[PDB]
Amino acid sequence: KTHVQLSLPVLQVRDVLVRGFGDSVEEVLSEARQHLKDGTCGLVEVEKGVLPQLEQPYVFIKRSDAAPHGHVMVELVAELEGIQYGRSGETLGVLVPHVGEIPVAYRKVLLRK
Repeated sequence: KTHVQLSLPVLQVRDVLVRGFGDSVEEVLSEARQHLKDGTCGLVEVEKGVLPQLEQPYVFIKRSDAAPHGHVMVELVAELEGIQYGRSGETLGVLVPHVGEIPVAYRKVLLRK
């Protein structure tokens, strides 16, 4: 399937134990895709002061379209030192590994895989 319905646990930035997916744009996109498939991927909603508390490169989910079954269609865009690898719509949040942190909410998405 080109798209997969996922329910992503929304984590508070100060709860996150593993604050990024790796050390290169290509690695963080790879790892993010693996964690999304394995159901071990959390989402942090971006606000003032959130991104400096996470590790670069960042992986964003961005709205790719204007929402089947409540699931917003999203794709992955990485960012390293102010350069993004990908072009998409509005940021829904930054992806991080989920290692058992208690979420505050769930974000239903349709991931272009």
